[PDB]
Amino acid sequence: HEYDVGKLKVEHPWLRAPADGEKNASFYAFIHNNGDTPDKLVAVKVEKFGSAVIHGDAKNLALEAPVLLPPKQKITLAPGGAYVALLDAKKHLEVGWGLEMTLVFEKAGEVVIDAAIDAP
Ligand SMILES: [Cu+2]
Repeated sequence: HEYDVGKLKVEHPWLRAPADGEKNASFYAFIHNNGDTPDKLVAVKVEKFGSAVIHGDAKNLALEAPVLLPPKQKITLAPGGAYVALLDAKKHLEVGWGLEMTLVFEKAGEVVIDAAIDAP
């Protein structure tokens, strides 16, 4: 599944459900900038988590930094690379359901998505 906003496409947003005992999750997606002007993923809003921290600099995965989206390029958020940390889960996440999230882009603005929840 995929979502479009402006000239951006967010393809198969997904995450691995927290392991039993853990309250944190890692959010992943394949983001395309199909436009001629740059953009940035600057925030993520999720009701089921206390906060969301964008780790968009693949060279330094401990830094809180937006995901830069240069024109005409595909940026992948994936395990072992850039990702969004979802911190302080409020209820248990059901594998097979979606996690409803709002992505906030600097120029293209907000888009409401459903992330596919995988087993731990
Ligand atoms: Cu999908």
